[PDB]
Amino acid sequence: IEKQMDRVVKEMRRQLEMIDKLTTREIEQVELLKRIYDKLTVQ
Amino acid sequence: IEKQMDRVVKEMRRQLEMIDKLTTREIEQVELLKRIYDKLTVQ
Amino acid sequence: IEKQMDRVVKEMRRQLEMIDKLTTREIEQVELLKRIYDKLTVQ
Amino acid sequence: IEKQMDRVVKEMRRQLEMIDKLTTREIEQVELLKRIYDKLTVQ
Ligand SMILES: [Ca+2]
Repeated sequence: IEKQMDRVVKEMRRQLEMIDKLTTREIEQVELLKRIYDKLTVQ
Repeated sequence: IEKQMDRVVKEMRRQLEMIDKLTTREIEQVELLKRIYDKLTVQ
Repeated sequence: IEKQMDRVVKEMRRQLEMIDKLTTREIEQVELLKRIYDKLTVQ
Repeated sequence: IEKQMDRVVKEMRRQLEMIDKLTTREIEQVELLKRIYDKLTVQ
């Protein structure tokens, strides 16, 4: 089962890269949302 | 392969923690989007 | 290793529930974004 | 447990496919947010 075990490890590494993408894009999104909100509110 | 299995388990819980934080931040985005929409809706 | 194998399966089931949440929240977000965009554009 | 291992592998790739589609949709959100911001920025 060491072959399948290796597949699992490779999939997890692939999953991580995807989670990192989601994590960084989320940050950009919320930061943009806050700016948009500010453009529509009294300052 | 008990060493590998164990590693998979650790990594999974680590990535689940990242996905968890991600779901919480998405909730902030949805809430912020609703506030933006209201600022654009005749009240 | 059947014990650790079971932990893996349980973590994956937990991961799925989280991915479903992200998936549905994303839909709500984009739908709201499109509406907001429409409120700011010629119609 | 080769049956379980195999199952884990299948499920992982299935969930990775869902995360994959998720990352693509986030890109649409970021792009849509930039367009909304510009509609609010003196051009
Ligand atoms: Ca989002």
